[PDB]
Amino acid sequence: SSGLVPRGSHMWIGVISLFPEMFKAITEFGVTGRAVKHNLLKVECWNPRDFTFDKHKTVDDRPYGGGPGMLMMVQPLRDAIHTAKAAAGEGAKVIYLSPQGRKLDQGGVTELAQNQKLILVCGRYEGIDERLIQTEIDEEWSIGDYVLTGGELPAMTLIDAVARFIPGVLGDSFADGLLDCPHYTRPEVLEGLTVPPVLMSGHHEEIRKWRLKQSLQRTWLRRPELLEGLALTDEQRKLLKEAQAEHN
Amino acid sequence: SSGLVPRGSHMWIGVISLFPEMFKAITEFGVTGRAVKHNLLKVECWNPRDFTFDKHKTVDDRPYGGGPGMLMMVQPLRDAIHTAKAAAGEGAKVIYLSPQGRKLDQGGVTELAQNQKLILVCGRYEGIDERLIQTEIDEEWSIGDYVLTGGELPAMTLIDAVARFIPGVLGDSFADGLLDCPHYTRPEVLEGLTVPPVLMSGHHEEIRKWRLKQSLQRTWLRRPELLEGLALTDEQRKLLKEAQAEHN
Ligand SMILES: NCc1ccc(Cn2ccc3cc(C(N)=O)cnc32)cc1
Ligand SMILES: NCc1ccc(Cn2ccc3cc(C(N)=O)cnc32)cc1
Repeated sequence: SSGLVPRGSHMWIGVISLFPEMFKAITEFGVTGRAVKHNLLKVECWNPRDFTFDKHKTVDDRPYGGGPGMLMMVQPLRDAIHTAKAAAGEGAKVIYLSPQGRKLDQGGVTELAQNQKLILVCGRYEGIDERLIQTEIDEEWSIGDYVLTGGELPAMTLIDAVARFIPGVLGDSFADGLLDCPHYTRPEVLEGLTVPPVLMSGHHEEIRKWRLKQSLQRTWLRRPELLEGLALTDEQRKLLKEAQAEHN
Repeated sequence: SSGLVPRGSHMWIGVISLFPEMFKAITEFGVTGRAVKHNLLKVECWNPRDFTFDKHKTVDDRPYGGGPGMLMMVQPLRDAIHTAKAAAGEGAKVIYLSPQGRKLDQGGVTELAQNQKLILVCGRYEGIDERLIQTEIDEEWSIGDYVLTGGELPAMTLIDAVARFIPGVLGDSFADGLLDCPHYTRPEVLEGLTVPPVLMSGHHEEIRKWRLKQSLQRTWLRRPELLEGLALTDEQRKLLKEAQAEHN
């Protein structure tokens, strides 16, 4: 592999999925597409269908104890995992995406971004055998408290979020642990609604302060619990107090 | 439109995205692919690139007040939105995906699933003008407290999660508000690890109770805060107490 782009901190991400072609949504488009093309980011997929030996290529199996749903068939999933780890070498941490996992947040994205090598195991049906979690999975993660039709979109979300921490991928994110300020672009006036004059002012320091005050007001009004995790700066305590006083 | 599949509660979801081909990950594969093919689910995309008039088809614009990033250019995004609403008719609620939004959870998925018609607006760059949120967006939602390279994966996650609530899409999800029990499938013994005998027992009622006890133990050990939102049943208080006593 070759090219001119500093790829010092490049990431390799293996994927186990019955729907590998879904990952085209991240590998062929936009910033993540650029990361793949410039060898900042490598996503390599294995399909458990390819690790079957029966005529029909069965990748699901019946739960012990009855139930409504299927699970991922152990042998083809176990084999796909073992092939991904052999390709990867020492180091590669294996992640199972599931709703039973550690809740992903940006802090967790930056821990996950320290790994040079991830293997993301995508579950379909009602999930995978507990013994494979025990013996093959380093960490279980959720992207959030909702149920989806498989692990692919969780895995794609994880990939995109860690890719942003790869130096060179971007061309800030929960700046200061707060929600973002309002943004404006052209035109000056839109449906009789105008851009805050301060943003037209040219004064970078009065603009820094307006954005920070707005972030604090917006975190306060919508996600108060996010303030509780922060030791606010003296400036931040002052702008928050002010925004609260202009509310009342 | 035609076919034999009861589509009583069918959903129509408009999408505004500069990368419409990303939505192929949900419309051409698996359960969501089946929903689209059987007319349970319709995803229709508009690209703001198509609503440009300049030679180069500019879809980004400079923030007022300076900054590192671009925003979505207002005119082509505003026009794409207005075309999606005209196609949709009365009713269609417009959603902006962003980290500043209401946090998605399964409860929120079932509120969102009541709409027969959604329009999902996907932001790229540092986001969209505040005046369009004011005048075009009914609701702002986050899939979680992490920053991504655009709204597409959030929008795809939202679509997949609401699709599951469309009668006929599936072939339970935070059953009882708890994490899932362990599952097992073949083989009986795997790396010297065996399936809980109870799951082999045939006794449906002793199995119901083991799964529920395990859900409560697993919610307790990993997501205690999820218990606080619940009024547990008498049976649930009893199985939780027992699991806590077998821990200590
Ligand atoms: N038996 C219950 C059941 C669990 C999981 C699924 C699908 N699914 C797979 C991986 C994953 C992650 C998430 C998330 N929140 O990360 C959600 N759904 C997921 C379906 C049924
Ligand atoms: N200026 C800050 C900034 C905000 C948003 C993005 C990308 N992005 C668009 C929509 C969206 C939803 C989420 C989520 N959590 O739903 C995350 N990122 C998203 C990039 C920078």
